[PDB]
Amino acid sequence: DYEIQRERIELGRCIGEGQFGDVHQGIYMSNPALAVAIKTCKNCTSDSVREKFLQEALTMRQFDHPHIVKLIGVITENPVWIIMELCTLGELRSFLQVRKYSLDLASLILYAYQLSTALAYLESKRFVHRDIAARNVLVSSNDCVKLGDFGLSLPIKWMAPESINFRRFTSASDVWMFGVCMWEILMHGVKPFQGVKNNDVIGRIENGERLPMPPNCPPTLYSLMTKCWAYDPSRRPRFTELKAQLSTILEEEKAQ
Ligand SMILES: CN(c1ncccc1CNc1ccnc(Nc2ccc3c(c2)CC(=O)N3)n1)S(C)(=O)=O
Repeated sequence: DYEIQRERIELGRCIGEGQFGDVHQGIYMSNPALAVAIKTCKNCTSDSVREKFLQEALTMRQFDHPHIVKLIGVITENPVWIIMELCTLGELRSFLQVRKYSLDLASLILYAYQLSTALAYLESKRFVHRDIAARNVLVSSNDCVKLGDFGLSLPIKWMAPESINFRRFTSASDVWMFGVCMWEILMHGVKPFQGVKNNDVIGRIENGERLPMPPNCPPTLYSLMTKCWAYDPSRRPRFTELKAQLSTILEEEKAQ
């Protein structure tokens, strides 16, 4: 029973604007009072809007992983809300931009590794995400990030060529996106292909061009990104190998 009684929720501060409405921080008093994120939905009086909004809760219900945000519950009477576990430090991109000169390279590699464990878990369940990007990752603590959006908010600059050309989204296309996400992390939250028009990305990729090696990115990590960006989907690694390779890279950086 994921249905939460509204009297147990104490709506707090607005922390952002989601695709469906404002997102707030709050308190859920079950177990002692716990920190929660509350997604709201401006137009959920409409059944069509409500179904799309609440699909993220139906999807998240299925998962249990240390690096995937937990669904606490839903309130399906107007105003409709989705209650999730709060990642108190917020969005990964802003976190990386603000903490750029204080975070060590070991921390950036650790974030890529933790995301790879969540994605290996989703791969083990045959779940295809379709929207892997640093904008969908949240920060729980200085040493913990979580995949935090399954709403499906066109992200051309992150998409695998087969996704752009044929609308095909598979486990291999998620690996291409994860490569872009790793580039974003190592770039301290800079977006891929800044200044380039969406319809021109396609052409550069076809021409064999890829995102350049971020400054101070270990060459082993960049080589791993280039493997995620094989044009042929069948040539991209799976998450079991990405996770193992990232663990080695992380330990090599920790040793210095
Ligand atoms: C930012 N938003 C998001 N972006 C990406 C993914 C998910 C969310 C909102 N959902 C969740 C779920 C769990 N924890 C948090 N934590 C949090 C998110 C912002 C912030 C603080 C915590 C503290 C703060 O200042 N900002 N948010 S958004 C654009 O509004 O949908």
